[PDB]
Amino acid sequence: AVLKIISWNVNGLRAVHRKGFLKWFMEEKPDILCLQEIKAAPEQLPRKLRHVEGYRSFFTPAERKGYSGVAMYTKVPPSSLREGFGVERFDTEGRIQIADFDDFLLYNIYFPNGKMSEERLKYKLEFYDAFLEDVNRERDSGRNVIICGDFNTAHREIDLARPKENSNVSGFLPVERAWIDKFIENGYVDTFRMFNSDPGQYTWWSYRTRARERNVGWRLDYFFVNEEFKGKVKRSWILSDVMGSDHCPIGLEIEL
Ligand SMILES: [Mg+2]
Repeated sequence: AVLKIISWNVNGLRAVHRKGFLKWFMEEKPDILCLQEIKAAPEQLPRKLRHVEGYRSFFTPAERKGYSGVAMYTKVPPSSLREGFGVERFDTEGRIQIADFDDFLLYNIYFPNGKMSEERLKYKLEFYDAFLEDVNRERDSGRNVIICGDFNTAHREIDLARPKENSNVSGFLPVERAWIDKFIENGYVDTFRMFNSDPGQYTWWSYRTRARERNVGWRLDYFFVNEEFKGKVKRSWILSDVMGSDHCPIGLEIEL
C-alpha cells in the first residue's frame, strides 16, 4: 500500500491557519502529517485545528508558552506515542514525537538551533547526539525508522544559496555539517537526495528580505529512513509551491 507522509515547520499554527492551512490540508489529504513550531498551547487552538475530520490529532507542547511544540495528524492512530528521548532537558521543549505504526516508527523532530551563543550550539549538538543514540537503539532492535522535521542544518554546500558567507553562522557550521555526516554513516539515508541531484532546492527562506521570491534559501527539512528500509521509499519531494510559512512542506511516499 502507498503511504504519504508530509512534514512542515509551520512557524506558529495559528499563523498558518490564517493563510488557508485547512484548505491545503484537505486538498493534499496525506495519511500522516507532521508539524514543527506550533508555538501555541494546544488547549488554546481553534477547535477546527485540534479536531480535523478523518484525522486523530496529537499535540506535544513545550513548557514555555508561545514557543516550539510539535503536532501529528494521522488517519490511523499509532500503537503508542513517545514524547521524549529519556533525557530531561531535551524532552520538555515539545520537540519530540516518536509514534509507533507497527511497520515503522515515525520520528517527528524539531531540532534546536545554535544561534546567539555557544551554549545554544552545545545544546543543539548534545540534542543531535541524544537523538542519534535513541534512533540507533530502536534500529538495532530491528525496527524501521522514519525521521522527519526541521533539522536546522543544511547538509552540504549544495543545500543553500550562500554557503561561503554562512560557514561561520549556525545552520552551516562545519561541526553541524559534520554531524549529518556521522548520522548518515550510522546507516541512514537523506531520502530526497535519492531522487533529486539538482542544486537550488530549499525548504526555508528568510521572511526578512522576501528571500523566497528570489529562491535564496536553505534546505533544513529532511526525511530520513534507515538504509535497510530505503527500498520501500517510492517518492521524496519538496512541496515548494505551498505557501503560508517561512518553511514549505516536504513529503515522503512509501510502500507497505
Ligand atoms: Mg520558523
